[PDB]
Parts: sequence; structure tokens; C-alpha cells
Amino acid sequence: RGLELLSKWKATTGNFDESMETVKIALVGKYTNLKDSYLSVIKALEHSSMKCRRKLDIKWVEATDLEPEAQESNKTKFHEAWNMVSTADGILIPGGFGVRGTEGMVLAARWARENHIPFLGVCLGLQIATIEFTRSVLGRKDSHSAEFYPDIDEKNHVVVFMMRLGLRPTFFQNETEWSQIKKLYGDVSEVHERHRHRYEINPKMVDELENNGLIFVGKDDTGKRCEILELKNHPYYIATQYHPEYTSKVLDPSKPFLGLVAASAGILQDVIEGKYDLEA
Amino acid sequence: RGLELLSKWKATTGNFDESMETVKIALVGKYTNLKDSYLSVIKALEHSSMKCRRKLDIKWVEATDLEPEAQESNKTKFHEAWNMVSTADGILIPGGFGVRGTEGMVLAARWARENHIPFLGVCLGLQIATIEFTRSVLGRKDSHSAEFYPDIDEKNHVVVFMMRLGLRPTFFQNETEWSQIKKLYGDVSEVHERHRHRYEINPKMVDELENNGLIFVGKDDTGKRCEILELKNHPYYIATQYHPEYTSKVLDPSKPFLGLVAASAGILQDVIEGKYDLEA
Repeated sequence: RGLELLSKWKATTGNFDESMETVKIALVGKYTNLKDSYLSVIKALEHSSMKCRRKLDIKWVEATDLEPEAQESNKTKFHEAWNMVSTADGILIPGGFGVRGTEGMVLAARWARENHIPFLGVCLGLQIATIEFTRSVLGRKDSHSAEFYPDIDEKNHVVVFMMRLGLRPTFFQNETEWSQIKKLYGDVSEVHERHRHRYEINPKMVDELENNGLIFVGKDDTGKRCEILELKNHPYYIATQYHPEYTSKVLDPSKPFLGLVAASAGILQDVIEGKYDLEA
Repeated sequence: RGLELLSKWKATTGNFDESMETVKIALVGKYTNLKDSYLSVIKALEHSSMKCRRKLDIKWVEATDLEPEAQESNKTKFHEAWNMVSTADGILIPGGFGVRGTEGMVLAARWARENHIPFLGVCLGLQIATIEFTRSVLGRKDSHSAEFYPDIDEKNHVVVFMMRLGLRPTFFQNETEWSQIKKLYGDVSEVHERHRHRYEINPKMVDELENNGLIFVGKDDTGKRCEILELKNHPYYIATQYHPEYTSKVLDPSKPFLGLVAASAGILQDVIEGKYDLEA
């Protein structure tokens, strides 16, 4: 197992030197200038990009520069932000801190829902995948995070302090054999993942979202908590309430990020079928 | 008047050499590869750009490359099209021929409605400014041009063969003193313009559009026909049912195109106030 780990390291290293073609990903969030604040997300994209043999090019987008208000306030940076979103082969909403970036992150999720761009939402990214699908597929234009507390009736989320932390399981919903993400997990019955959330999607709404096609393909032990979503019949539109970048490893890339790179490369089928494992 | 015409020619010529800064405009339509097919539109943008002292940079966008379907069909050109739309200081829908480009031209009109980008719609561009404002501000997602005849109930337009052609008047609606476009026309009571249309916006709907803020600031002699719209409280969002590029002249630029360049330059107020007339 020592010699095999070296051989597999020489393989992932060779797959970086032997990398012929680029994948461009827009990472859209608060204060992306502070690049160490997203360090795990970058490394999770790197580990997966060496499995796909493709060169990674993260475009850093400040989420607030996408806003319709930014166009009069700071027009130049607003065009740079939108060129990055328009160029990218995939979109990534990375699980930001606090509310500020939300309005632009909605428009980045809309951009990948409508036009078939590959997408991953992490934590606040699932929250914003659900706020957007509510705000555009159900109408409901007033809907917002539970952070906007005094609106009450239109809160898209509910408090669940138990903060939920550490390695907890997540179980696939037993009918979802079509799912792109539960295929990447090798058809295993459950997964185990890290969490950092005080809010979850309001269970009252989840039947409406499931019936409209925002299928919650994974839930917790109780079945009350929204842990994964996949939009039915889109090339790759995933979100996770957990942070999968806290279990990405260089020889075993975290599956939600592997799917984002592989679909951005247009190769997702063949990665699932096994054309890119390190040893035969 | 001979010597004055030469002096005014030396002035507009000097304003091209003395041009310090660029204005970028996306012209979005069918078959923009066939650049002579939009010749008058280009010349109308050139005449106005010399009044603004600013260098013109038309981005040519094939409207069909903006479509959500183009993303799987021909992904590379779809990113080039969206980068142009995202970069531009103004959007222009030029009065295209036939239906093909419509679905992308809707998304270009939406892009300039929501984010405060300057816009001009000419003929089919007013039709698409009204289809978009219907399709996104009123909901009504099934609405379409009268060209999709067998849908009946959701047709956004009505036949009016009288084809309407040649120089006809248009009269401002007597309350619209706020209007950016009727300010560019010098507060004159009426205008005279060229037409080429078989369809007009269905009069049954126009009260709903006026009440929601898509104010039809100009109509015909009867008041039945939709000749101009301006969206209330946007920096510059105009459309014309007429083709104003068929009366643009090098010393007297056509007013709807002067407003598009001047607002793309962020100077619209000062052009209306008179900081750019050729002789004192």
C-alpha cells in the first residue's frame, strides 16, 4: 500500500504535466479578494481537476459586483464580474459568510439554471439555489433567507441550532436512481460529511420544490433536513448543505466537486463510467 | 449657409480626430455576419458618436447564440455572444427580419431592463421590448409575437396592413414631460419618421403596460398605434416602432440613436442641455 500510494501520486502528478485543455470555473461569493478565505474550495477543485486531466482556471467574482445596483455605482467592475460569469464553463457558489453577496449570487444561480451551465452550490449556495428556484420557477419574488427575519411569511429557511457541526451521515432518497451525484458516490446507500449551518430550507415548502423538479436527492437520518438537491433533467446542477471541500483528498477527490469539473469539461458520463480512475 | 455647412463638417470631423474615449454597443439581431444588412443602423450610430466626441465600437452579436439551447449546440460561440452582451455600455435591437433571433433578443432586452444598461429597440426591437416586459414584469411567460399565430390568446401583437410605409407623423402623449426621448426632440409637439411594419402591439394590453410603467410616450394621429415606448425611471430604455436610422444625417443625428450613444457615454443630460452642438 506504500508503493501503490507512490504510483497513484505519480499518476495524479503526470495528469497535471500531461494536461492539454483548460476548464474555466467562476467562483462567486463575498470578498473573493481575500483568497485564503476560500482555500479548501480551491484545493477541492485542484484535486478533482487532476482526475479530469484538465487545467483549472478559477475566475474570482465578487458577488456584489453582479448586482443591478453596481451598474450605476461602479460600472467597470460590474462588467468584469459579468464577463467572468458569461465566460465560465461552470459556476460555483462557495458557502460564503454573512448576507452581503446574496443578491448577485441569486443571478449567478439563475444564469446556470436557465442556460445549461454546470453548477455547484455549497451551504449558502444550496440556500441560494433554493431561493433562486423559488424566486424564478415558483414566482414568489419577495422570498429571501431567514436572515431577513421580520418578513416572516416569505422566509425560505428555518432555524436549526441543535450550530450543526462535524461529521454527520446523509442518506439518498430511495427512488432517485436517475441522479448524477448519487452515481458519482458509486451507488453507496449513504455518505458522511462536515457541516457548519444554523439555517435549513423550510420543510413546509420542500414538497412544492420536489414537485416542481428541484428534487432533494439526499436528507438526514430523520428525513426532516435538506442535505443535497439536484435539479431534475439538467446536465449538472447540484447543491449541498454540507461543505464537501472539507473531505476532498488528492487521491480521492470530493464527489460534488468532481462532478462540477467533469461536467464543465463535458466528460461527466465517462468519469462516472470509470475512464479516469488512477490504476486499472 | 454653404460656408456654415463646411464649418460644421470641419467640427464633426474634428470631433472624430479629437475623440479620446470609446463607447461599446452590442447590436443584437439575426445574421449579423451579413453586415451590409444593418448598414443604416451603423451609420446612425456613427453620426451620433461624432456628436458625443466618443469612438464607436459596435459588438456584433448573433441573437440566436444567446439562447439557452445554443449552450449545448455550439457552446464556444454562445460564450462569445454573452461576453459581448455583458461588456457593452449599451444594447441595441436593430429591427431584424423574420422570427429566428427572437428568443435571444428577449434575453438581451431583459439584461438591459434589470441592470440599468442603456437600450434602444427599433421596430422588432420595440416588439421585443414589449414581449420581454410582458414576459418578466407581468409574468405571462407564454406571450409571443403575432407571428406564432395559432396560440391566439397570448399574441402580444395585432395585424395592421393598411404594410405601413413611408414618412408618417408621431405625436407625444401630452403629460410625458419627464421623458428623456421627448427632451432630445427639443420639446417639439410631433416628429416625422419612416416605417416598415405589418404588426403593432395589441391595443387591448397597452393600459396594463402603461400602468406598470412601460409608458408609450408617442402614438399616431388616431392614438390607436404604438409608435414609441420609454420605461419610466430607467437611465435610457427606449424603443421605436419606426426605423429612425432612415433619417439620421451627419450634421443632424437621429435622436433615438443620439440618446443611446449619449447614455452609453453617461453624458445624456449634458447632450440634452446642449454641451455638444456644433456652433455656439
